[PDB]
Amino acid sequence: GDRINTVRGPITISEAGFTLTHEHICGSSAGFLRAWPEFFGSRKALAEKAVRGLRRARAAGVRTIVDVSTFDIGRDVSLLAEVSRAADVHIVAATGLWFDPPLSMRLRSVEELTQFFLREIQYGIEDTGIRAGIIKVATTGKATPFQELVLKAAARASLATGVPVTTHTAASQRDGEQQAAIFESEGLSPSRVCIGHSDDTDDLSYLTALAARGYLIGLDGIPWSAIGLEDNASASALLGIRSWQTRALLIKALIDQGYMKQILVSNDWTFGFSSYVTNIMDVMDRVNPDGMAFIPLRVIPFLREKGVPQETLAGITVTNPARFLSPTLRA
Amino acid sequence: DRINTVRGPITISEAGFTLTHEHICGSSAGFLRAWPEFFGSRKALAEKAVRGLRRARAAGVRTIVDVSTFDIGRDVSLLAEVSRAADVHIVAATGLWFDPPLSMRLRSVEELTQFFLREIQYGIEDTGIRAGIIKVATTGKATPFQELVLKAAARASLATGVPVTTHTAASQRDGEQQAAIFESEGLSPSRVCIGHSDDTDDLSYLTALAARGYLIGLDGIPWSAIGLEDNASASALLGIRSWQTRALLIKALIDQGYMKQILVSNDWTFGFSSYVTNIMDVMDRVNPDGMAFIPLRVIPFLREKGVPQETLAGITVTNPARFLSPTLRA
Ligand SMILES: CCOP(=O)(Cc1ccc(C)cc1)OCC
Ligand SMILES: CCOP(=O)(Cc1ccc(C)cc1)OCC
Ligand SMILES: CC(C)OP(C)(=O)OC(C)C
Ligand SMILES: CC(C)OP(C)(=O)OC(C)C
Ligand SMILES: [Zn+2]
Ligand SMILES: [Zn+2]
Ligand SMILES: [Zn+2]
Ligand SMILES: [Zn+2]
Repeated sequence: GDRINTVRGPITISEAGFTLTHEHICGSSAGFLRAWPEFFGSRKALAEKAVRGLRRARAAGVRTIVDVSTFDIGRDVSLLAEVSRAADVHIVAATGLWFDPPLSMRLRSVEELTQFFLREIQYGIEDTGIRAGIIKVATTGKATPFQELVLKAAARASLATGVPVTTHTAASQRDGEQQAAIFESEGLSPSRVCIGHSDDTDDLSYLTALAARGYLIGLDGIPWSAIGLEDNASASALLGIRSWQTRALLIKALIDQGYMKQILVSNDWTFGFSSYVTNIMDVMDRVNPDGMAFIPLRVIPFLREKGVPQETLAGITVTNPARFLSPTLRA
Repeated sequence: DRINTVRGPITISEAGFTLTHEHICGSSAGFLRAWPEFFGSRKALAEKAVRGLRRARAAGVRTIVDVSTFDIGRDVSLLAEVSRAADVHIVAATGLWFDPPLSMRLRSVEELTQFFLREIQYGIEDTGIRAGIIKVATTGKATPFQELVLKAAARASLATGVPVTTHTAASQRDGEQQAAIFESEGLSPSRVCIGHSDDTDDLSYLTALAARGYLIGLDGIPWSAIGLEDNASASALLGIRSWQTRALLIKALIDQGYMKQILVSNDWTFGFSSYVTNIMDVMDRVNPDGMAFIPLRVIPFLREKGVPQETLAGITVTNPARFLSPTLRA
């Protein structure tokens, strides 16, 4: 509750500083990176790409990033540790399950999944001794039975460890509502959960409803936009057609209603991406050359130029993250 | 002339008694490294594997083909380690089964071709261990992805000479569509083994494929839920046909003159996480002999039913060697 686990070890709350709460070094699949490294050029190249990108964010002031890649996202902790050490940026690793779990998981029970999540947070990931500092879960519209189980196990592990929960939603379908439901049914405090991909909807009504209950709202895909790239059906399907300004304004909307303490902002960027069409990255890097630095460089000043006081900006990027990430046990 | 094993190349003559469809562990990609305790421990699994392989060895088995693909959680390093301890040759595989992740499902036929060749020519992961066979699958009518897979499989095979082995839903006659696709890519049937064939009682479906030149895989002989019907999961997986019935299919094809087209295995495993928890315990109760089941029980049974030893020797020694030998097209 005093220290936060990173792939380099524990750090104190003050050490975290400017923190990006939903990012990825690589978006892939379990075992993929070890089996076919050439799909990304080479492991060495994915790594140099990541270090450069991370150095750039650090220059703009980023000190910590939370890589929310789960086992099924193809998380490679060794990879995380190596770029973390090289770029000198702290990286928080995750446990949980995304939406592409293999058979060996789909068949597990809630109790077995609970153990698995606990193993990762308390014992370490694989045989590295590296501990996860966050649990990631997801739904794609109406939850599946399996998904239901996932949410429950995430809640149990969190209750037992004090580590927070972060989710992937289909904002459009108001997933957040169903997720809150399950978590509360487990006794988990909304203050330990972040409902992500929220900037993906314009429904301010949905957002404040959640904000109002004590949840954290993740506005994490700021730079995601296929505007001008309407040519590409695939890019458009992923990126959406709302501009980044539209997304950034939600941030101001929430502040305005008085929810500055429940806002978490991120880019949801990546340096590699195998779980999608081939060459989607190329397209992405074209739309956002700034990568992870996009927030500090572009969103921050923009929000400033619109009436938001710097100090408020500092609380959303430093203060909220710290409070969220510190392991906290229920009274 | 030389077959690729997890310990290196071997000459055809060293293969000897070969079991063509087995598994050291039946899991998922990354699973064993992430949650070894699910199996007791990695060390425990390994030790179990070494034991049962030494027993099979005792009985005469010299080589085993582990048909575990990437998505089956194949761990080449585990394989090498137990091959070394037991002193049994193990042949590894490339290909895809029916649980591919997004990263795989989204690739093109050309991409898939590359991955399979990589595993066969360059090696598995970073180990340098080369695959000696390609495993594919269908579970009834092929999906479009599955179609691509079968195509890339056929292509990798043509370029390398390495045989192809498949999983099928025998009862749905999957073999027929697989052949159609394979033939369309130019692949010769003699390079292909249509697996799980013992899962059907339809002799006509089997003789037709044999006639065309395919190898028939009669590989789940010991799989039977007979007396375990109180267990639905178990029964769903093992079936309720007895081991004798499966074995007889072997005699049935010999009798039709296709002994040269027959391949026999157990489809056994020492670890199994892609199923209900505790299935292994059920399985080990059903077949204490493990992989030695073939030699200790099927051979003697067949001999007793009138099959000449020598014929038996052709099936377990000669057929595999021919199948396994990397064969290029004319
Ligand atoms: C064997 C995996 O460890 P374990 O069962 C018990 C365990 C937890 C933490 C440490 C430091 C050692 C051992 O993990 C807890 C869920
Ligand atoms: C995986 C990178 O190697 P490669 O492109 C070419 C390659 C094949 C074999 C050997 C021994 C070295 C290199 O793999 C074959 C498709
Ligand atoms: C793959 C897409 C469709 O979903 P997402 C945005 O959670 O992917 C992660 C890996 C960024
Ligand atoms: C339902 C699945 C588990 O069938 P199968 C027989 O191909 O599994 C292998 C890994 C033994
Ligand atoms: Zn997501
Ligand atoms: Zn993400
Ligand atoms: Zn099979
Ligand atoms: Zn099998």
